Amino acid sequence: PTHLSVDTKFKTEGLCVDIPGIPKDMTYRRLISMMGFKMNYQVNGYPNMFITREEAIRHVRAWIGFDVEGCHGTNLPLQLGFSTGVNLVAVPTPLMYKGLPWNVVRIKIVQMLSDTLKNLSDRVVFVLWAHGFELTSMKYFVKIGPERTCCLCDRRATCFSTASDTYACWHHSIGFDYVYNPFMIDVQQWGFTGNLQSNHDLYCQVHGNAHVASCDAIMTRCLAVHECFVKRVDWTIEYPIIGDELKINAACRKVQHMVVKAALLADKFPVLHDIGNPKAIKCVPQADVEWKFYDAQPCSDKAYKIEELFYSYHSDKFTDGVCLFWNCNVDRYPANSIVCRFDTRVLSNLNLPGCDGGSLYVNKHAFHTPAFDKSAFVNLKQLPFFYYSDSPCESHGIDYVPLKSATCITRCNLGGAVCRHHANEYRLYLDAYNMMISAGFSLWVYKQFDTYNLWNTFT
Ligand SMILES: O=C(CCCc1ccccc1)N1CCOCC1
Ligand SMILES: [Zn+2]
Ligand SMILES: [Zn+2]
Ligand SMILES: [Zn+2]
Repeated sequence: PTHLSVDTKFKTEGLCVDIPGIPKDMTYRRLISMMGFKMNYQVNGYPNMFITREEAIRHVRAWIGFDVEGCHGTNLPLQLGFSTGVNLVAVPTPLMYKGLPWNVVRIKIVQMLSDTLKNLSDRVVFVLWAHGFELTSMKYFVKIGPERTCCLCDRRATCFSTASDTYACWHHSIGFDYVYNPFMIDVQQWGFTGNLQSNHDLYCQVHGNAHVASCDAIMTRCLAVHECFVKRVDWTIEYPIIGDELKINAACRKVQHMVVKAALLADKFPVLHDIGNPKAIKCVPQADVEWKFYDAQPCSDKAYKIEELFYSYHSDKFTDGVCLFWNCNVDRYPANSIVCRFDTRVLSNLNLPGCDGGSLYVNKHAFHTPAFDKSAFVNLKQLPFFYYSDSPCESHGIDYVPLKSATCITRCNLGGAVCRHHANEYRLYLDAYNMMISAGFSLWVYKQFDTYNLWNTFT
């Protein structure tokens, strides 16, 4: 049981208004044939156009919500909506484009999917709330066959060109006109009572229904994301490396050791309350402090209420010392805290749009993160950049331009001139810090944090 069997049953109740008289008994095999596609008993890596929920979760980077609304069905013009906000109108002869034939519409579909997916995935997954028109319209822009490779590279083929009879991935498909071997999943097959808007609005207030095809496409992918990543969580599923993942994660570990070590030197807290990761390690292992851990998994729905995490009767007094919340998203942080909060609004290849203002952050694992709220940090301030080192000024073993910086907190800078070792280390740390901030993470600290207090750790 790897793929979705074509002999599985497809509930056709949701299809009978666009398609009256549809057989209640339907299989994927028969539905595909009804859609105008000939699978021709092909044992070449594309066993089914439709996929399982497990396969869709593993390929979430490829999800594109798709909806078709019949404006006037052979004689009538269709509105093609995608979760990218695009609305295309096809004639048979929230970006709303005017009526054009299928030969030009398919050119736009390939360009749009390619520009959206080239840096995220090796495929497309049309996430549907199937009523009929979207499945019947697929023959006008989709071609199927064996699994292929690109005409210009080793990546799998996702596009086809009738002009040249060639195949291409999302990176090399300029001027291609057909979507090749796409995937799809119908959310209605999951078992819902009622229409799309009623199920969507149960969990999300950020997406509305302007009554265009793209609005339903968005609500569809959002409802799919809530079901697969908000209400259900699976942090065991690994995801491929598609960007700066390894650099971002290494930067996060360097920043955390730096920021926490400096707070313990500047304010010498006797106890640190580490709230978050049940698998956490002491990020400053040589520190004197009483390190106490508290387990809390990443909240995917709503941010943790500080009352439920702390109270109900540990040192008991979280007011003693400092509380470290490294990616532990709470509604309002206590004033004595060190905090790393992921900003869900950040635009990147790792951050996919989520449910109720939240986002799906995919870095090794998929983490649905609640909406970034600036009010969570009223008792704290933004942590400013600084680099601190108490290592000896020894070069050992790139070239050099003298470093002049007020934020290089070192004995050499105290003494008047940054040594080459600390200048290399400072610039490497500044790069790691910038990496992490640009990845979307934000750093917050208690209002009394002052880097001026670190100069006296050199006596
Ligand atoms: O980057 C991460 C994972 C950090 C690791 C972790 C944090 C808290 C509990 C268990 C594990 N996230 C994205 C932002 O929201 C929070 C989770
Ligand atoms: Zn290619
Ligand atoms: Zn939504
Ligand atoms: Zn030095």
